Amino acid sequence: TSRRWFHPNITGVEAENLLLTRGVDGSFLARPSKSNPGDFTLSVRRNGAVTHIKIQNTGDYYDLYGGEKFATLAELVQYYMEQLKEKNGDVIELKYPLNCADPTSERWFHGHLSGKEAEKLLTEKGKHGSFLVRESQSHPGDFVLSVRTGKSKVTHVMIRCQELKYDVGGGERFDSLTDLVEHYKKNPMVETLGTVLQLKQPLNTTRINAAEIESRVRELSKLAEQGFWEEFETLQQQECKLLYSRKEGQRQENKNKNRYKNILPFDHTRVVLHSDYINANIIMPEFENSKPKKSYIATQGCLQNTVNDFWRMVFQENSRVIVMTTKEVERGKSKCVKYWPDEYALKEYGVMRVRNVKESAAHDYTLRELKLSKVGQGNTERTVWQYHFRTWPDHGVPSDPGGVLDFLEEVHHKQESIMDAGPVVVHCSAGIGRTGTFIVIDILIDIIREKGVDCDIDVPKTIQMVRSQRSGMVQTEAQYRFIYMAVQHYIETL
Ligand SMILES: N[C@@H]1c2ccccc2OC12CCN(c1cnc3c(N4CCCc5ncccc54)n[nH]c3n1)CC2
Repeated sequence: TSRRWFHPNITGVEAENLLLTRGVDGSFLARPSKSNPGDFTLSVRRNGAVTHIKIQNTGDYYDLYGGEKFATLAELVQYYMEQLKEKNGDVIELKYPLNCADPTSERWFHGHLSGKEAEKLLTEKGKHGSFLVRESQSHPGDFVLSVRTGKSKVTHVMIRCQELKYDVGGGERFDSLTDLVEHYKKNPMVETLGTVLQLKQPLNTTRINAAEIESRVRELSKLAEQGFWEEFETLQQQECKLLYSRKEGQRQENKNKNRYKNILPFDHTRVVLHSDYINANIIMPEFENSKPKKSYIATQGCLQNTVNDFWRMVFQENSRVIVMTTKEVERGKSKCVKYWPDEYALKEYGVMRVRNVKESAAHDYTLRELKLSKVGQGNTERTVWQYHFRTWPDHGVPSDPGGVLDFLEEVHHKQESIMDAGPVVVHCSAGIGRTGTFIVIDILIDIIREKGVDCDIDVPKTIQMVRSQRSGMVQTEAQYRFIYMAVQHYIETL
């Protein structure tokens, strides 16, 4: 499982040179789009030439130009390595990934961190095994590896840069900082007196106290003359660890139940309907109390032939709340089929019977009180509250988290008020972009709800934990910053 084919600091011209001199026909790489920030590019080599295929993402998915829509770049790349065609019909071959040697996106690489700033972090945040790599000041071009062991101590090892190859003063000589680190993780260094410098896990510098969210947002926003980009791209590199199987979704008899062909649900977290398939996953927050914990069901916008399966899941999971964060139509394109009856009306969706009891209209969202019951069974009725957010921009995210927070605050209070309420159903278009931003924002403030302003939160660690339960939760970096902005705003209104 690799993601080294993504080059975060390369230009289009630098990519053509890399592919023509250090690659062969079939070699490929991915990079951020420089002419159109927020987008990405897939540089592939063919018949001695290089092709640049664009990849756009406004918050819903990764749209490959002339290709398909994917939940993650790794999932996109894996899909084609096991037909991608130009818009002229020619077949593209993604054969040999061109590995990147830039360590910017590594969890343990901290750039120009100082030795004093490093020793401080390693002493107050680190445990046995915590390690990090920083740039050297007294020896420009070199790097410094600091490991903590323990009664406890911090050990500093120098990394020399000689002729574009790295070494720790002796032994083997590696082509990249990453190769050197992995080698000494599998084969840790040992001092003559017995001390083993075990590189267990990288020092955590993203966990913050909820109180200092504003000062942490200020830091991640500074100009080079941005930290958000470093924190985010370092998280995107970790997505190659989340390639769980999606067999049931790929089955022939389930293809037409997916809104997007390749955006499929994980097998180990998909909702099994007790004719068992639906593009949805259970999101159970896991972290390292007397109140029942809240779970979620991230799913896609209903298709005309999946509305019956949607209400079967809602009834089966005992869900009492539904969060819709998209219009039925956006930019003249269908994003979710109407799965609820007109106000005061009564419809039958297969064996399920739904009545739209009442609709309450605000500017940002509409609320519908639906009464769900199993046809032919009297003692099965229950109320289901559908919160339909309608003011989310077509592209990007809202400029202010105000409306979204008041929206989710009401959603939280309706759930808390219903005894034995099942998971909260949250859907969108593909159910990964906006649906991921809402669930992540809800999980993060629920932690603050129960522990207070003085508690520890880890935005990246939380997103990663949620991404292992549905492909590509939280799509873009704009939704990333918006998550920090939301947690920061919610804290300022207390
Ligand atoms: N390499 C970046 C960089 C470049 C230049 C200078 C400094 C600098 O620091 C870096 C490294 C440190 N830091 C982090 C650390 N961890 C993550 C992270 N994960 C992903 C899933 C596993 C995980 N588990 C627990 C916590 C976080 C995470 N996602 N984003 C992150 N960012 C900021 C960015």
